[PDB]
Amino acid sequence: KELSTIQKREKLNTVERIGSEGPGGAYHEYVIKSNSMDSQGNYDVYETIKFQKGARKEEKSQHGVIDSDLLEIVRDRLKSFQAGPFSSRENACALTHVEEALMWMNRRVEDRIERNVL
Amino acid sequence: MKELSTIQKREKLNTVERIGSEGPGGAYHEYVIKSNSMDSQGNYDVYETIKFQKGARKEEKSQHGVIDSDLLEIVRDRLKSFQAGPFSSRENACALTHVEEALMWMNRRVEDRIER
Repeated sequence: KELSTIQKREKLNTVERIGSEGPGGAYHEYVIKSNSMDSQGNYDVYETIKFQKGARKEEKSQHGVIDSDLLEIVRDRLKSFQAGPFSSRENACALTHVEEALMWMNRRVEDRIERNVL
Repeated sequence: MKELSTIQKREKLNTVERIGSEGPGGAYHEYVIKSNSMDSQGNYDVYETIKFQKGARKEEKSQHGVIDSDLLEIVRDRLKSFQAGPFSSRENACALTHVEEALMWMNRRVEDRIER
């Protein structure tokens, strides 16, 4: 259930899926946890991320984040890094790719909105 | 304003907001994802805080948390599942490739630091 990541060496955290497959075959809960233990033996980092699973207006749905929410956080951090003294060509390419991913994901949302008004 | 200007403008489910101050590099290290909807008592349907690693993991004074590639790996895995199921689309195939190339560019900064 643990993710095989692009980065292979000196990973601060691991990522794993929680639960089963839901709508579209996707997992809707993830855990980011550290590979480091503190003095007591607990995780230095343990963070859960629950995704929206169904329409927000339906009270029976699981309410949570969506994927563009996560990319927008990373987009904002890469923009702050690129405007600061630590800017680099690597993070400029990563920023451009993150934004083009965000733009592709918004295509279906906008098309669906245009269909619903008509 | 702490609220983010996102690529999506209409029918946004959640608002993303910067928490705290700028730190290393001028970047914020804590974010809140909160719903644009509430119950009758004023409670947010969604209120998720995301803390980023600030400072070396080996230092006890540092803020321990997630890193950016962790969040992209989650989105990467989601898009891979969606692309294997009934919601597969050319749009998500393009978004997936862009997400993985962003991840590869970030890893290049890491592998270069390992060498140096």
